[PDB]
Amino acid sequence: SKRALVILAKGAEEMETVIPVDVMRRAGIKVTVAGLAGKDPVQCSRDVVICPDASLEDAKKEGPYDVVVLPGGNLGAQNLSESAAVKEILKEQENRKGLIAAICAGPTALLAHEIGFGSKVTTHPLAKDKMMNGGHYTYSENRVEKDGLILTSRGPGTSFEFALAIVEALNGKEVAAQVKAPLVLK
Amino acid sequence: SKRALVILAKGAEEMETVIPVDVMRRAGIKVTVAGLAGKDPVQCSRDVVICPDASLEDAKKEGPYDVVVLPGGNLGAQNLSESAAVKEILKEQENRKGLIAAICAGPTALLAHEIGFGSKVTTHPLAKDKMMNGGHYTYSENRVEKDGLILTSRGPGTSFEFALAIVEALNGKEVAAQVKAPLVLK
Repeated sequence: SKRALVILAKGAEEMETVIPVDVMRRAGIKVTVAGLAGKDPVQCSRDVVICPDASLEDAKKEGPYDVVVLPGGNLGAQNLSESAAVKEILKEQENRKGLIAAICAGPTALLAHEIGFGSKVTTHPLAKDKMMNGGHYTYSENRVEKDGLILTSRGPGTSFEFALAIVEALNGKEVAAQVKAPLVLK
Repeated sequence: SKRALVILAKGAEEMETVIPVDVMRRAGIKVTVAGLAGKDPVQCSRDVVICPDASLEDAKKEGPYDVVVLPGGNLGAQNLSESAAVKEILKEQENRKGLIAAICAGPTALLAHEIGFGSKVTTHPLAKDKMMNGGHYTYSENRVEKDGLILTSRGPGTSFEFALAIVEALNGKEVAAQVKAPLVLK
């Protein structure tokens, strides 16, 4: 019965969007794919076009959520970083001690909105310098990093591990294992 | 300068659709996401809604393609299997000695359209019995199987390997390696 908000902006990495949405839904999580710009289709980084379930405006009214998920993609992450709406959502989630998950360049939106300073985090290797500007976080090379309520991951190739980490945090290890088996992961 | 046709039907596994599209585009392949039913958005197996680049009807007119890709998802694969349009596309691709790639339950569409009989193939473990009805193929447990112009794979967790195998077949090992590195795969 847990709920997840996935914030989808133009230029988001489509694999880092779809893998967590899919895997979370396999885990019985109620996932809302929310369009940052509105209800209209979103053109992702490699031109896959995804239709969000709702606008971020409407999705927020149906909160709170057990996890707020920020996909990567440099341009997508930048759009998340410049959004006042995202700032408010993340600050509220932080204030209520709710999980926040971000992957690849996604964690740089946490920096932009001053979220989770003092946490151990990882990012895509190419996003490290951006994330570490000011030394507000401690960097990790782990494929998935979880420091309390801040969960981060590195890239498309860590998206399954990232998604399963979210499932484990919300529904437990048993459910994560059950969901993992049919995926045919290495 | 290679070209790929990805046939997207209702109930397709969205991860097995997006990962190959994304990875192939990273490799400089011109990818066309073609909607089986038309130009309208496609509701995938876990409710991700993707807008195709064009209808399959229009996409065919812009052929031939260096690879025809069939995503999995049981209901998606069934829709592919029941389509006369898909039958024609696959038979033409086979006749011109062009690559055909299918993942998870996707290969069962090859069976339905009598494509590549005598080939070594793999599928999702749960799709094996369906695929092997009549013993027209030889089964493999390899995560990716390639027997000449028939390339198959097992599931969401083998989608990156599947995609990179397609890249290697079209653009070579060097390009595949270059595309792989930034993905942060295990």
